[PDB]
Amino acid sequence: KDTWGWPFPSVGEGYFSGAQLFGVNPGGEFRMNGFHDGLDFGSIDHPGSAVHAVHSGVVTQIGYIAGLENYVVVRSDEYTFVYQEAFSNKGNISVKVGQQINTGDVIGYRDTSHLHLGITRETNVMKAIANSFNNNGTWLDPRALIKNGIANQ
Ligand SMILES: [Zn+2]
Repeated sequence: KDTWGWPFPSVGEGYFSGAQLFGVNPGGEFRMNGFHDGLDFGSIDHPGSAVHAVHSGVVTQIGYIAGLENYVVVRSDEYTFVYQEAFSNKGNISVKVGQQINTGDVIGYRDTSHLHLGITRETNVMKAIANSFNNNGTWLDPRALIKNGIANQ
């Protein structure tokens, strides 16, 4: 019941650079509006191969949009989770649309320099993605969410 976990559980929370953190941070000025709509887990700072689901849900979408590259969308009762940029091709994704997943289940295998994790209450993922650079409450801080979720389970 509402379990949470980190995507690379041997590292757990670990540490993030200014650029990797959610929101508007020193080091993130290179992005539009200086806003980062997710949390980046680098292969250096958060080592590991298998990307573990941070929360239970159902896989609603697997697609490709340059920038997100290959991505997986998982929807729970309250949240939409986007796992993006980790997978150099769709063959690196382990799950299929319609699949019920539990916290810790492998989404796929990261073979790029990072996973970007995005979390939103928005149900229309494309609309949320249209707000990738807008600090308007669409996207939530995954670090704070996972941390609080783990503490409260
Ligand atoms: Zn990112």
